[PDB]
Amino acid sequence: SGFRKMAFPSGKVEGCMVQVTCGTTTLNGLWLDDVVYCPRHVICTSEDMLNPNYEDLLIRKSNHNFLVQAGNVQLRVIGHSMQNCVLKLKVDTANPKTPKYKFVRIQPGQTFSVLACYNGSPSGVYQCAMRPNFTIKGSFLNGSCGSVGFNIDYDCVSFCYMHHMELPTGVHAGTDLEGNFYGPFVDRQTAQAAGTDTTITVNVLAWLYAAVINGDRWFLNRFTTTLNDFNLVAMKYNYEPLTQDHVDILGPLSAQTGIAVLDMCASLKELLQNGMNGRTILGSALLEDEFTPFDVVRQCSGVTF
Amino acid sequence: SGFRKMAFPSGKVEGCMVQVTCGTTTLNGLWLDDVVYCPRHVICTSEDMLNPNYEDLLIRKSNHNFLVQAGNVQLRVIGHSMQNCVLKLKVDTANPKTPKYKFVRIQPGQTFSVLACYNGSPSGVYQCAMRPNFTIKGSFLNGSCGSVGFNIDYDCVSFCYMHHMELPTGVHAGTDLEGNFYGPFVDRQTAQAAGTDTTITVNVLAWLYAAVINGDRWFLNRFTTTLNDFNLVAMKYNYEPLTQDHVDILGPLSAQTGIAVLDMCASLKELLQNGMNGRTILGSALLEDEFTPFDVVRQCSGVTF
Ligand SMILES: CNC(=O)CN1C(=O)c2ccc(Cl)cc2[C@H](C(=O)Nc2cncc3cc(S(C)(=O)=O)ccc23)[C@H]1C
Ligand SMILES: CNC(=O)CN1C(=O)c2ccc(Cl)cc2[C@H](C(=O)Nc2cncc3cc(S(C)(=O)=O)ccc23)[C@H]1C
Ligand SMILES: [Cl-]
Repeated sequence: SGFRKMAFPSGKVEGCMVQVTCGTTTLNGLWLDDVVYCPRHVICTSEDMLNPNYEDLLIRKSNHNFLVQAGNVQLRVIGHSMQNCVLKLKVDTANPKTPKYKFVRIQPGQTFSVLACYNGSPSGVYQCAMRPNFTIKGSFLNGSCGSVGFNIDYDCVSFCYMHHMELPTGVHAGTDLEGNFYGPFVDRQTAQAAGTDTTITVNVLAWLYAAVINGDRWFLNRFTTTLNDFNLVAMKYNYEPLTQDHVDILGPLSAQTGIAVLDMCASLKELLQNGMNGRTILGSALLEDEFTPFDVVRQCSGVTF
Repeated sequence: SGFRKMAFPSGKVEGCMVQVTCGTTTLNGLWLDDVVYCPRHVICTSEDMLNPNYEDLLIRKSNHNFLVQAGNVQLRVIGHSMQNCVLKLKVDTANPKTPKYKFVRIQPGQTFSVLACYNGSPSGVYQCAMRPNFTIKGSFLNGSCGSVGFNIDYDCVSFCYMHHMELPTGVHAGTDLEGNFYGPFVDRQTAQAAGTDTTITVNVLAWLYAAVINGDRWFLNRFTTTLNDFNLVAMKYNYEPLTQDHVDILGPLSAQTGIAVLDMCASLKELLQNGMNGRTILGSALLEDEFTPFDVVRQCSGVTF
């Protein structure tokens, strides 16, 4: 019993974190096999950040301009290349702690663990979700760039995020491990803002199924809804539209609890109208949207209470 | 910016988790040097759990009755002894991944990271606090016994909790690594219940300082109060008494924000007496009490391990 925002064990990722320095700039790098991956803005000074010409800044660099430190050992850089907004530093030593891994690009609503790092040294681990506006609500200070997001389903590490920046509202933006940003963001210190965010409807529904699995049914009702009527109401509360794909994805949780997806949708409609009236759901007074259908199945028992 | 329930990086602990099996019972063990630590109820059958005589159950066992598995390698047990509610299995191999460590007993209100394990294999990491009633609000299924709680200071892992059981309300109970239970609990399947819980006042105040650091000040007011007047207010809402020690501990956060502790107490008095009035603090509609003053400072400073 119980339900917590749970992160994956971070050990396989801690063994890959290194420190990357280029002149006066220091950030984190991910060391996999004989390559260190890091944000390309490590080659920028504070002046360069407004309109950097990365191709022109990079051509002026040699391998010895990059200092890579793995623990207390200096790694030797023997090559460098840029791929989108990521810098790839070829080093002379393959990481003996390289786990089994893949690079995956996630969609909004998907969750992942973040290993926050400073100076190549891990400080903490927390669970996150890619928001519908492609930002993440992380906890990051200066020096955290290069920190990564990941999932570890089975023994394989799927790296999905590399941290690049913090926006004026305090939320975070970054890229996949191929250097493609999530969202319409650029690695420039220019006027950038997160678009209006929305609630991840399929995740709130999944978390309502988790509450039912843990023995809480006070929020259920005798009503149902059509998918379109649910969306017409939900969007009035800034909730993302629920698609037929989301309904299919909720199938297993619907069968485990005996509650049809459109029946749980009616309960969500009523919760939005009434609030909780002094009650909580899984220890929360708000409707939680950072647990996916897959996360609930992963954490909860297969036997409903 | 940002504020998340953050756990310590779990790598140093993952390298110590093993599977312990005695007959038909399987749970997790902590392998440090040449000793495996696990709950003593691993020697019990379902019938024994009702009224076990552990010294008598243990005397009937030999070393080969215990199967210890570290990954896919079987460890050989060469000795066994009991210390309170923990079983200590002497093995023929010292753990080469043994980190620098200490066994520490924590007080209610203190937080720690939990590495949830099943069959000696880590599945997740989350943060929680030792409640004033000595239970923890964890997330644990069958097979999780032997999972451990810990903190990290530099390179030293301080093990503070070993998981033993789930109470009927879904909350959890366990021991320190010396086998002494936290709370008035016993390791048998008898009528046991969590006592009435209270809110950790010093932690709520710390989290209010974290909200101010992150730019949220709506709850601030011109008023102040005394420790004596605020403690009458705290007693009425099932909040733990605030002591002069708690006030001294909040000193650094008070100086960083410019808000006196009794001044922040006047804000909490008003939040308790009137609620949030539709507003949230750090994305929560409830007053959060599972962040200590030290957790707030560590997360708002970037301390690494
Ligand atoms: C908030 N940003 C800044 O003050 C300046 N700034 C940028 O705007 C920027 C733009 C594009 C890129 Cl690719 C990189 C950056 C950097 C950036 O955003 N780095 C950070 C990342 N994560 C977390 C942070 C947190 C902080 S804070 C405000 O908590 O001290 C401060 C910088 C943090 C720097 C140069
Ligand atoms: C809820 N437990 C039970 O029904 C029976 N029960 C005990 O009462 C007990 C008493 C003293 C000790 Cl030292 C040990 C236990 C065990 C225990 O509590 N083990 C578990 C630990 N953590 C989490 C769990 C979660 C579950 S569940 C409800 O998710 O299936 C099921 C057992 C979980 C077992 C035998
Ligand atoms: Cl995805």
